Amino acid sequence: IPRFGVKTEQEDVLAKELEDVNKWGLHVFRIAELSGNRPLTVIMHTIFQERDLLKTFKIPVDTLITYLMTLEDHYHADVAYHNNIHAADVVQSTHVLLSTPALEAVFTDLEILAAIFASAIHDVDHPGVSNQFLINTNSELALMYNDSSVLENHHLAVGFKLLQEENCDIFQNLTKKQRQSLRKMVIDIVLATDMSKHMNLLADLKTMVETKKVTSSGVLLLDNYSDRIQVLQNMVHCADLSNPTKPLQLYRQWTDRIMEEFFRQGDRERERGMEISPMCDKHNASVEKSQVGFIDYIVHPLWETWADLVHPDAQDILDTLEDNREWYQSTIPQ
Amino acid sequence: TEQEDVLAKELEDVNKWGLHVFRIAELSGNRPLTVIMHTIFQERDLLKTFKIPVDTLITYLMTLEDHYHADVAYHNNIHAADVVQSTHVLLSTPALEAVFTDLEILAAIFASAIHDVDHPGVSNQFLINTNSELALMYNDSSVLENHHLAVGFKLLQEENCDIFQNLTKKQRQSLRKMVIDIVLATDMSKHMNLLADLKTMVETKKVTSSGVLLLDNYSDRIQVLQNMVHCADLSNPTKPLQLYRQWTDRIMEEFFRQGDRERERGMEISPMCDKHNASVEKSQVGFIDYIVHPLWETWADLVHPDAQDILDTLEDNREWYQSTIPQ
Amino acid sequence: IPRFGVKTEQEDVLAKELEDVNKWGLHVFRIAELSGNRPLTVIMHTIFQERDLLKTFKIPVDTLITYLMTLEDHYHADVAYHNNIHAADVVQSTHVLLSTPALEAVFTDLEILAAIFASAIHDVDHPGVSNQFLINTNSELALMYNDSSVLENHHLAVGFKLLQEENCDIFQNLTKKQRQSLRKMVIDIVLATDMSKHMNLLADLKTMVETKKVTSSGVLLLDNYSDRIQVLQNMVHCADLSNPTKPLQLYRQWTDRIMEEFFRQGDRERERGMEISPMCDKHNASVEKSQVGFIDYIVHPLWETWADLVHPDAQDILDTLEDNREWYQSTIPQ
Amino acid sequence: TEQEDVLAKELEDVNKWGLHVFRIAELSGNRPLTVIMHTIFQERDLLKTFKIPVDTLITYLMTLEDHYHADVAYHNNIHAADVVQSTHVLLSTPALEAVFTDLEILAAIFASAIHDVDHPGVSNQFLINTNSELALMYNDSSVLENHHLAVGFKLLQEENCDIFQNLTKKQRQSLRKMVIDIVLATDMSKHMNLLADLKTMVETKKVTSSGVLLLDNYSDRIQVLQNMVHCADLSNPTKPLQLYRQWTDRIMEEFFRQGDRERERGMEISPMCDKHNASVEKSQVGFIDYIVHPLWETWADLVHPDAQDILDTLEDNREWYQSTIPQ
Ligand SMILES: [O-][n+]1cccc(C[C@@H](c2ccc(OC(F)F)c(OC3CC3)c2)c2ncc(C(O)(C(F)(F)F)C(F)(F)F)s2)c1
Ligand SMILES: [O-][n+]1cccc(C[C@@H](c2ccc(OC(F)F)c(OC3CC3)c2)c2ncc(C(O)(C(F)(F)F)C(F)(F)F)s2)c1
Ligand SMILES: [O-][n+]1cccc(C[C@@H](c2ccc(OC(F)F)c(OC3CC3)c2)c2ncc(C(O)(C(F)(F)F)C(F)(F)F)s2)c1
Ligand SMILES: [O-][n+]1cccc(C[C@@H](c2ccc(OC(F)F)c(OC3CC3)c2)c2ncc(C(O)(C(F)(F)F)C(F)(F)F)s2)c1
Ligand SMILES: [Mg+2]
Ligand SMILES: [Mg+2]
Ligand SMILES: [Mg+2]
Ligand SMILES: [Mg+2]
Ligand SMILES: [Zn+2]
Ligand SMILES: [Zn+2]
Ligand SMILES: [Zn+2]
Ligand SMILES: [Zn+2]
Repeated sequence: IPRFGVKTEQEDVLAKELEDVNKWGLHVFRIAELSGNRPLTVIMHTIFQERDLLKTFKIPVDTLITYLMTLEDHYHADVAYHNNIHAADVVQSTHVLLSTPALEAVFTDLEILAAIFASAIHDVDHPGVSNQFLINTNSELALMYNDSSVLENHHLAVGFKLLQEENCDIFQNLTKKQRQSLRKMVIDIVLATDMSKHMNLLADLKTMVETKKVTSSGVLLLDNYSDRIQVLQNMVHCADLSNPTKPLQLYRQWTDRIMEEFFRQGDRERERGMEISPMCDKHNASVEKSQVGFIDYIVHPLWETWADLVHPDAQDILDTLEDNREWYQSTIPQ
Repeated sequence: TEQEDVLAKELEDVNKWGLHVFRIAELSGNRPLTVIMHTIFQERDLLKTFKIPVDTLITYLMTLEDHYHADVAYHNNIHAADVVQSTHVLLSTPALEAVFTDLEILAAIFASAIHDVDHPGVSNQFLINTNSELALMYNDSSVLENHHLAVGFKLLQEENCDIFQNLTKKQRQSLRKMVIDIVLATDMSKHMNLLADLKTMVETKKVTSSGVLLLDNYSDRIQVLQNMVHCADLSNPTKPLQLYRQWTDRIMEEFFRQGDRERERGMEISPMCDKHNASVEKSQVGFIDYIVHPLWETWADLVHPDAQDILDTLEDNREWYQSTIPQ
Repeated sequence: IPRFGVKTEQEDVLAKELEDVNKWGLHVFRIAELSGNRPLTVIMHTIFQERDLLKTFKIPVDTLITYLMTLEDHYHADVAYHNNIHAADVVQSTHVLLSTPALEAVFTDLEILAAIFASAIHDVDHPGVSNQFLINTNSELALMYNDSSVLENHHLAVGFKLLQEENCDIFQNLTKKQRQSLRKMVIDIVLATDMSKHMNLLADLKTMVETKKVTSSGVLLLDNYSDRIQVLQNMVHCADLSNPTKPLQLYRQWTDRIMEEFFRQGDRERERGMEISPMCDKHNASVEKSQVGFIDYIVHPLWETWADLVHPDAQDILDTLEDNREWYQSTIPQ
Repeated sequence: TEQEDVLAKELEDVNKWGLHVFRIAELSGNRPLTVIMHTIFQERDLLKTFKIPVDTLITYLMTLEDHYHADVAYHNNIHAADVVQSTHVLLSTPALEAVFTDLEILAAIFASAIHDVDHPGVSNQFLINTNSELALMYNDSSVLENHHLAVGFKLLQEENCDIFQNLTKKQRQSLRKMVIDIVLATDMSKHMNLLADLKTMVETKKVTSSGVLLLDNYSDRIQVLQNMVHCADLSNPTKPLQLYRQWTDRIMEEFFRQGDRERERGMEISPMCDKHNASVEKSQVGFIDYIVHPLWETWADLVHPDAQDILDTLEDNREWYQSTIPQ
């Protein structure tokens, strides 16, 4: 019943912040505070209303909100980076990428719903530790998933399982064919968020750029499921790795959070007498140098390629990335 | 190791009722369950007795502690540490000197450590009402309690975590049964009938030629251990007021958060979970009058009279809250 | 399965057999054969139609059939006794007991649905081995359910979980109120099928018969949930232990099956160097003596008490039981 | 006795392609996986090398065999015993002599033993289409294959079933990875790529000073092991005609049962699963021509001329079934 799916007297200020939902650089942390730590719920609701997804897929509003609160509730409040705010941020970022001029009218409502839903559940129930940590401790999770994309497989399973809780099935009115297509796309997208698949994804993105085709309109031509799903996988992957491309003020908050999470894993590994994972040793860390390297070897190569695919739609994003790259470089203790 | 001195000194009270469990949490860097459990195992020489390699014990303790939710106000690793330490004290009670075997002692302490592991901070009914996977798995029956048990045992399977690797098959079988029995008894839905048998036992109470309580059959020995851990789980109001108020603050925060969740979901708000219509003080007095005092009064009878100081503290605490009940 | 809209020869014969669905002693085995091993699906369907349960609870017919076949599919065809035929028999038996004159107009449609649904899923996915066998082998099932009513808890979990497969939620149209009540009653009933609960269950039944109340009609009076569910638990429990009360021809087929299942467990326990459970040693067995003891110590005491509760409705059932008891008795070799 | 000797006499062909596995199934009281595995373990001296207590091996084997479905026509304990035995023979081929370590041998054999455990007798697609809990768990990806691994590993935890209890952490970590890699490769959705990489290796075939195959990295090594088990899994058509025919009747019966289930549920009937419109003989020839022969031809190329007889038996059977095609 509430205007943003969540009760809030600061609804005025919250409403104002949400006006930037279509903009790169939304004040997601402010929205998290104003919504009473319900950024995923309010942002998803706003986006669904904005894209008219409730009517298009006959999703009852109470069901949508119940599912969103349930999903958000399963992101860990104690985890510094992989929590509901990161989830809300990836959802909103994907939302903007989907609206890029170069992709206008390219994707169907079902593909849009898939990319957005995938973004929302992509890190649900994340414990704050890597796949390797879960594997080396012989966790029940790694056992169930045979050490392959353990967390990613788990995020998907949880995201879908929650649809079964009371009044949570937001896809109850989709046909069997829509549900099967939606389910396959969502799975393909989330499994692509595993960094072990980064290089092959990027390689394929580049190949697409090299043989890039556009329709009579000025938009990208995507013929087969293979090319369509590949763009969606890279889009959500880009959103997941979009932190360095956001206004510095936001970027630095993300860096502080992921570092806090990395160090916590590092402390746990140390306690258990395990080899400390890269960048997880608070006693031997180089936050700034690590951000520069992160940009140079991962983020920039990816976004430069994405920028080429949708040229010149993402020039400003690429420019921000570079300005941010320099800032961290300039703060490296000599 | 500057603080390593404060922690060590603080731990000197591991045998005293009223340990500064919260200070220990901070000093140990939020590892009260691990530190306290380790101290007690060393103290009771449990590692040698059951040949538990030290590295295996600590790895399991950290693993168990890691599965308690840091974001939950009351049902976290601190509560777990508190219940273990309290069980440890109740075990050392005079009236039970040399009564229980080292395996029964291990069981009571182990059960205490894992009794609330992976608690989500919401009640069984909330899990049931939402059709949660946990409730579906356990058929809405002692949902969380069954889960705590399953998780506690399952974690023994992680790398270098099997602390019972050197127990015999017979020992494992007996330990497993006792633990299950003890933890399932922590379900408040078992409280009443649990208390009845505790009274009935105090009525026909018998003593050995040593002045120590006489426990024959499994049924009686397990019932005593069950109530012992149950008393430890409901020992908050018996601790010095200062610790007690911190526990009340914590449980109320947890309750209110559940109520906030129920409200935003359009669900009926659970008793005492509505922050807009609460009676914190009145609920504590009712909690003491109808549950905690009747329970501890009886335990104080069974182990008469080493628990006298505990019961007197309880009654003083009740009066204090009573005096704070709004007009 | 039909043709040109008319029944096939087999279907017609099956239909004729189902005419005895309201009678004690249905040829359930012939029905299993005639239905292509779908006794549970056909008997449940016949009963739902007969009691107008589809309209009452707005259960779409295709959803009911799909769920029934799915549920039946999860009973093990390789298990001699605890299979879909046993399930179908308990369902049909419960169905007959529900119609006893002494209980006319006593239970609500929801309570009737609960008793029948509970009967249908009460042994689903039964492995053919006892709880103790599962406990002694440290099976995953035993681990999950803490060695407590392991199989009974599993039967319920599976029965409910299957409602989540494609087009299987037969309760999709019930209100949350109806669903919570149905679920609680179903759970209470199935958990009551654990033999460990037999004695206390019988004690409470005797107690009820002592304080038994009636009305202007020879109908029983059940004031609260406690007495209503108690009667329902014992009813299904009686149905589960009704083999000895059936005509000898049927009773003997059940005895052969339970003995085969027992001996199979015994052989597995012997293979493994485990102590052979009571009556599971095919080399040291007393089939006749065991059936006599089964009747004297469990079955007769239970049905005698139930007969009292609904006197004289169960007179013929009791008489049949006693005749069968005498037959097995006279069969004991000296 | 008699049936005991007949069995022991049959087990003598354990190292030969064409073992009378069905006869062994009958003679052992439906314990083909257990007796054949144990025999092979003795034959390779695996109990000694890895210090596997015999009671633990027999207990695990019976347990694993117990988790294969007796009511499933093809994917049951007999198929598992067969794939195990076939892999055992393929491991002894001359071209591979002295190549694999004992752990890699164990991996290939263990993987073979558990590769289809708890198979329901229906395809991944059927499980996905019905929204089964299994498919939800594994995200519709290699659902059954992932499940077989999970169950095979989980069963080591039952009472006295951990046949790897004496392996070092290093051995366990390596064995686990290899087994996972091998079993996941048995998913037919990976056939094409597997055959491609195999052919590539056949073209860049690096022999050794002993004429045996040369495998540097873990990648080449596992690739051969994965393809070996895959070949074993798809070896029915290369066995003596009397065996091959029994396998065909079984897979057809399993396919038809799935088809009847799909039909009764109003689902599209899967390829070759419609008993009312089938071409058994025709389908076998197609299976040999597009998958089995292409795979074994490449394998024979890798171990040339080691599998010449196996390959010839295949072409032979192919012609038998072909001539069986009515017109
Ligand atoms: O697992 N995972 C999937 C998606 C995203 C993320 C967070 C994501 C990430 C997001 C924001 C980050 O910082 C900032 F943008 F907030 C950040 O900082 C660090 C790499 C140094 C990392 C990572 N991408 C690759 C990561 C690796 O550790 C790498 F070595 F490449 F750096 C990995 F996993 F590839 F080995 S971590 C983590
Ligand atoms: O479920 N559960 C099991 C063991 C312990 C606890 C916490 C335990 C508890 C612990 C410390 C408490 O306060 C303070 F001692 F810290 C406390 O305060 C409240 C009753 C008002 C409650 C409870 N025992 C019974 C509880 C009930 O909600 C009751 F209605 F009785 F109050 C219940 F569950 F019985 F209905 S809650 C909760
Ligand atoms: O576990 N379980 C629950 C419900 C029903 C059944 C089958 C059920 C049963 C059903 C038909 C039987 O025979 C015939 F009626 F088909 C039958 O024969 C045997 C007791 C010897 C037993 C049993 N009820 C109690 C059983 C016990 O093994 C007993 F010791 F009493 F015999 C038990 F479990 F009580 F120890 S088994 C089994
Ligand atoms: O799923 N699966 C994994 C491993 C082995 C098997 C049995 C295995 C198989 C084994 C023995 C068979 O017959 C006989 F050798 F026993 C047999 O007959 C059929 C192809 C028609 C099939 C299959 N391999 C590929 C199969 C396909 O259905 C194909 F379309 F190719 F025929 C699949 F899955 F590729 F689409 S089935 C099945
Ligand atoms: Mg992720
Ligand atoms: Mg608890
Ligand atoms: Mg049963
Ligand atoms: Mg397979
Ligand atoms: Zn992410
Ligand atoms: Zn507790
Ligand atoms: Zn039954
Ligand atoms: Zn196979």
